[PDB]
Amino acid sequence: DGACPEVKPVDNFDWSQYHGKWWQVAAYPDHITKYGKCGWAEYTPEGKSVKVSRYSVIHGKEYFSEGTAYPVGDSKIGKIYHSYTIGGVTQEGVFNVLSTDNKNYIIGYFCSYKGHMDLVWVLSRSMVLTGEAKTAVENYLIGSPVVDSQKLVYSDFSCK
Ligand SMILES: C[C@]12CC[C@H](O)C[C@H]1CC[C@@H]1[C@@H]2CC[C@]2(C)[C@@H](C3=CC(=O)OC3)CC[C@]12O
Repeated sequence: DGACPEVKPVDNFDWSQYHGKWWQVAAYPDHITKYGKCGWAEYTPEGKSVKVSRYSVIHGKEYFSEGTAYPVGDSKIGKIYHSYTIGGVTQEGVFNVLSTDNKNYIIGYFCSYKGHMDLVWVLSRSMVLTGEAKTAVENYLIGSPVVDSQKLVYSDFSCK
């Protein structure tokens, strides 16, 4: 209930950090049921874009999807376009980067608007957030105006 909040994406975004495998270590349950559990993605830079190949388990079945990602505007601001193709259907959109250390983690956020639905997912280079990345992610959630830490579900890559 309400319109989507004034999200202020980052102003320090480094695109060169996205290559190799990133694990989805946490998200909102609406995100896990719609885009899958056990989620990981391999990014492959292709000029200005990054091509995405992602694995997840959606309604008990395994899928690969594919996508392309591009920056919108000044790449430093953390507004990201992304296409998403799975089972012969393509979707596209823009999301915003809430927080990142330009090394280990990225928190992404999307909202669609008399009500609003919000989707939050957390990617990391490691299968578990430890140490540096964890303390960063927690201090962010404490001060955050739009993310409900209580609502984040953490992945257990223990999946089939
Ligand atoms: C921006 C986006 C556009 C397509 C649909 O409108 C859903 C939104 C919110 C979710 C968002 C897609 C665009 C694709 C995504 C980044 C995709 C992911 C790739 C990844 O590494 O983590 C998630 C799953 C779904 C996704 O998280």
